[PDB]
Amino acid sequence: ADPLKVMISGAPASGKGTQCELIKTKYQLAHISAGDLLRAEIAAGSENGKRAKEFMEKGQLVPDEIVVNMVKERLRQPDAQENGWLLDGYPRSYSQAMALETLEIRPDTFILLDVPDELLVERVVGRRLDPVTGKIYHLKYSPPENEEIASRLTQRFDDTEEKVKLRLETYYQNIESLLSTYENIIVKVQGDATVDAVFAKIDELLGSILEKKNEMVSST
Amino acid sequence: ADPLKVMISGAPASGKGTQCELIKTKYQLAHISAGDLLRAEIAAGSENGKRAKEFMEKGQLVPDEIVVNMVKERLRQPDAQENGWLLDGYPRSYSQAMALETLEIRPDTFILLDVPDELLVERVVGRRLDPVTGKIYHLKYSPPENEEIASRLTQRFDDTEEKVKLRLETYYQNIESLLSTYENIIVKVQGDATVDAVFAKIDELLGSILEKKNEMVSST
Ligand SMILES: Nc1ncnc2c1ncn2[C@@H]1O[C@H](COP(=O)(O)OP(=O)(O)OP(=O)(O)OP(=O)(O)OP(=O)(O)OC[C@H]2O[C@@H](n3cnc4c(N)ncnc43)[C@H](O)[C@@H]2O)[C@@H](O)[C@H]1O
Ligand SMILES: Nc1ncnc2c1ncn2[C@@H]1O[C@H](COP(=O)(O)OP(=O)(O)OP(=O)(O)OP(=O)(O)OP(=O)(O)OC[C@H]2O[C@@H](n3cnc4c(N)ncnc43)[C@H](O)[C@@H]2O)[C@@H](O)[C@H]1O
Repeated sequence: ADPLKVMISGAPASGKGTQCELIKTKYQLAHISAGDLLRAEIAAGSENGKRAKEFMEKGQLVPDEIVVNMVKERLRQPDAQENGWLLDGYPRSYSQAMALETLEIRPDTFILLDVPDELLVERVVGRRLDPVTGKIYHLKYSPPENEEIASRLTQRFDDTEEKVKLRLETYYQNIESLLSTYENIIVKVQGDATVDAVFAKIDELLGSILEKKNEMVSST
Repeated sequence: ADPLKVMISGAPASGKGTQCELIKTKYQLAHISAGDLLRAEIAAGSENGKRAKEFMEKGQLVPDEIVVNMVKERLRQPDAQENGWLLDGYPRSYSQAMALETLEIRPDTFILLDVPDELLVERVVGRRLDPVTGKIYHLKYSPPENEEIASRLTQRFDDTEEKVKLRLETYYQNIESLLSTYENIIVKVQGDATVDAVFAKIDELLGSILEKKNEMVSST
């Protein structure tokens, strides 16, 4: 509808979660995230959680019945319809993408983070997470702000160096169908650069899209 | 009582979980484990779990009301009283140790794993865990048996290189009171050696203790 609606995706450890924080904090959008929702169910320890976890341990995609409608109902909440939605890690397969088209849910732009596979490994092996806040960190690039935060940092069960090669396969194998799907409003953004350097680009993009929509609104 | 009852402890990543598997499988004892029980409650996602986790994230000791009786009731089960019990990671403080003495619960021997702090770090940074089985692994020493097991290995949220220094403090600071407590039947076992090399020692120890107890049984 008229509120801004974005959709982001990319290979694992490219900067999806990191960028979304910046976008969210400024634009005030409702940040949805297929990855986080999955982990939340696991955290709660439900049957869906202990089911989903299995696929995530082998680097597999969690089956549609869990994901598709879990996302569905999050979009039904008011904030997403009034302020705007920001998808993250969805869709990830033809069927998933198609599910949304049948409900007339199409974004304004599709941002893909392009990162060379050679980089990824070291990005993930140093990634940390502060549970009390939710802020992403990295021991070298973007380290903790020398606070007690350093003592409360943790890591995901699936950030094993060798897991990466596996999660890469599932990735590019499926994105071929995605690009095909009416998502051709794809804006490829180079990820091999400063966290600030990348954001600036995504900001400028969203900024102009606001002008476009607003121009028609001001039909004089 | 007459069934064998052991109690093991040591600094983090010394080999407590690893050895217990060998002991358990051979001697047929009921293996209790304060660490595992805590993680199980978190896995289940209860109020106790989300409470306990906090302390475990900063490398703190979980408060007595959660631990003390959680262990209490596990010892009440039949198998522990009929076959024998094998404590692991308990007690860890004066109060905890004392709780057991008030119920006439005393072990046969107290095995302490002596490992030089200089080693520990690399032991923990390469530790993996197969969820489907519960077998401990390490990427270099005792690697996975070249099976699909390699694809389903995970890691704990608290195996951060820098966390180690913290968990070391809490450790030796409290063991001073433990040694003091009537636990002087301490058998120090050098941990800087092959997994088989260490086990052999623990086996021979338990083996003789069986002879001792059995001798009196055969009062001729
Ligand atoms: N739709 C769906 N269908 C089915 N199953 C689904 C599903 N969605 C999820 N799942 C499943 O759930 C599992 C987990 O998925 P998910 O948790 O979504 O993981 P992922 O997609 O693999 O991605 P990450 O979250 O690891 O990476 P990121 O790109 O967001 O990186 P970040 O910004 O943190 O950054 C990573 C690191 O790089 C850093 N960093 C960021 N930008 C830069 C930069 N420019 N330079 C240097 N460092 C940087 C950070 O500090 C950090 O250290 C999957 O395995 C799958 O099973
Ligand atoms: N009573 C209590 N009161 C309050 N709070 C409590 C509590 N009990 C627990 N908690 C809390 O819960 C948290 C977690 O505690 P807990 O989970 O109990 O952890 P821990 O005591 O720090 O010990 P680990 O399980 O890490 O080590 P381990 O010595 O068993 O090592 P392993 O044999 O796997 O081996 C480690 C690695 O070394 C390997 N390895 C084994 N032997 C050798 C060898 N000889 N040579 C080479 N590699 C070896 C393995 O392959 C593996 O890679 C604590 O932080 C605390 O908050």
